[PDB]
Amino acid sequence: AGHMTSILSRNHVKVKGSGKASIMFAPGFGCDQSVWNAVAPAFEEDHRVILFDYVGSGHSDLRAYDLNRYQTLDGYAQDVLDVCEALDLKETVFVGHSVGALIGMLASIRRPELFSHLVMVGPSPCYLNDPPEYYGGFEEEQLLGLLEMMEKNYIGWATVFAATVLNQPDRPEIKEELESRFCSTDPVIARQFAKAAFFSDHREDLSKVTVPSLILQCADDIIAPATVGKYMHQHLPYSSLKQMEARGHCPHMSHPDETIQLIGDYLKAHV
Repeated sequence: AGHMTSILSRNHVKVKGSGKASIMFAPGFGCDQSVWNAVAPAFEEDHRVILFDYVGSGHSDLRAYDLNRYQTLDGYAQDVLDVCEALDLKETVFVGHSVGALIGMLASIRRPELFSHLVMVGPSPCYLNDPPEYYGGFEEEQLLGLLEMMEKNYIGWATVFAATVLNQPDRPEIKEELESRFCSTDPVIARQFAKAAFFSDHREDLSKVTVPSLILQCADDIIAPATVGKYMHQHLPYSSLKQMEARGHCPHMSHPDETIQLIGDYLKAHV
């Protein structure tokens, strides 16, 4: 019933700025569009900026949620496609953080003509260790452990996982923020999201990406170690790799200035 508006509502879609091209920003796990507050507004000057939420975010009607659709990342890739269709876009730059980068990647394989560039901030095609070929950074039991803790002691998991992704003990404020964001997210949906994200394996899909991609690798990132970014650079047909000085897995919130710089340099070079 009035689908364009229903999509715009379900995904809290907003457009800002103005320009010939547009940049869609996609949050990482447990985050809403506001995590982009320190980065995204720097691009409104020259581009229409698109922000949106995945279903399941605290202030979410949740009456838009569907058990089956979001069981796998495809359901998430479908939301991105839905937003692009509602906004009636012909093409757009896509900036995604963490699992958001992969969600964007999946949608690009389904509809490549819809994406000009894929800017990935801290991506991983698989979090599982697979020596000798691949080192995702986690043993199945480690991920299975966090999943279990998510069910038994959610609040506890929120603070433990927040500490882990940031990997910056001398930066408590960003730490408490991520923690709050995790506590504010529907736990049932969050667990479905975590499972779908941390157990997926997209290594075989890298070769299918035909859209140009920029991989921003973080330093001392526990979630997405340097080896995963290097591996992605190697297997993605059209890509470039950039080692950030930024530490942890969330540079867009802990080091917004460098994040803005690298993304700006890239778009400036491919315009």
